[PDB]
Amino acid sequence: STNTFNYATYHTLDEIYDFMDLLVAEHPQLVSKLQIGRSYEGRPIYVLKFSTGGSNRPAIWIDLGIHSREWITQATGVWFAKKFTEDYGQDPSFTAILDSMDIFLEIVTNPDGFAFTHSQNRLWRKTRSVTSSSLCVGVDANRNWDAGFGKAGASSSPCSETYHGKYANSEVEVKSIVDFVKDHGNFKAFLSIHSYSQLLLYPYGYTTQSIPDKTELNQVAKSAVAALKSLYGTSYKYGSIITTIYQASGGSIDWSYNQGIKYSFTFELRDTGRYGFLLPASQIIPTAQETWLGVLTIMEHTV
Ligand SMILES: *C[C@@H](S)[C@@H](Cc1ccccc1)C(=O)O
Ligand SMILES: [Zn+2]
Repeated sequence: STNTFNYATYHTLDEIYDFMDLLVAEHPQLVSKLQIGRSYEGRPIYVLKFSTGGSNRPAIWIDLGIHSREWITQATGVWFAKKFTEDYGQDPSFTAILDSMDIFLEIVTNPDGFAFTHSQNRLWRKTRSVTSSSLCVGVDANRNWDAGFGKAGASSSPCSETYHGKYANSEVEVKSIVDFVKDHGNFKAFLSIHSYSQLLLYPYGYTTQSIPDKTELNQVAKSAVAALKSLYGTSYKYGSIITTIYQASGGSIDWSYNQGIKYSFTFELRDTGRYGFLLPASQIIPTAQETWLGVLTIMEHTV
């Protein structure tokens, strides 16, 4: 069950998918499992919907694991899912959020890559799509969105870690999210979770032009990182993608913001590089706990 599940260790794809089924079986009035598409290699793409009712309620989108090697993210996603079910009806703030809004949580955004990180290559980043006339495999799913697509901050070389693919939304893992969000039409926040570097980022990555909502999103980010830091003292930087990490084109929050989702943010979780992608399992729970405070802060600003 989700009550015997080990949240302090890293899991396989099957173990995470099983966890989703267990949570839905335990909490049928709160959680459902949606299939929004299939991966390149034919694995189901699953989103957990947390809802207390309504129809087409204003919604929060949260994705994790778009880059498969960032294992702290899928682990944090599993912890978030359980936390939502524990805190609804107990924590006043979270109860108010789910009474007014739905949350859509995609724990494993790139399942083919995730499987590959367990079976073959722990540091795999990209999708696993077959590239025509190339010896190389996969597209950087966070360079594949229709926001400055193909511009500086991505690569047209198929063997590159930041290969953007042949056209925006070429990757089914990306197109599935685009279709879901656009069909829904009532998303108010769009949060993408990566590691590492301890950053909270808002648009843009493709241009140095400041967003028209800069003052507000900057203050929201500042508040979220202060809430995060309050727990264990973990220090985050915050700012636009281009000023705070690097220029990057075709990134998901640049797309979501341009579509009209104002509260569009990307987290870069622990650490800053000491252990990097190989962050130990002993840091899963404290990372998830502090990150939750940051995410909840953003949700509070959205509601
Ligand atoms: C965490 C890195 S892997 C991430 C930084 C980024 C880029 C574009 C938009 C948001 C965040 C990346 O390079 O995709
Ligand atoms: Zn990443």
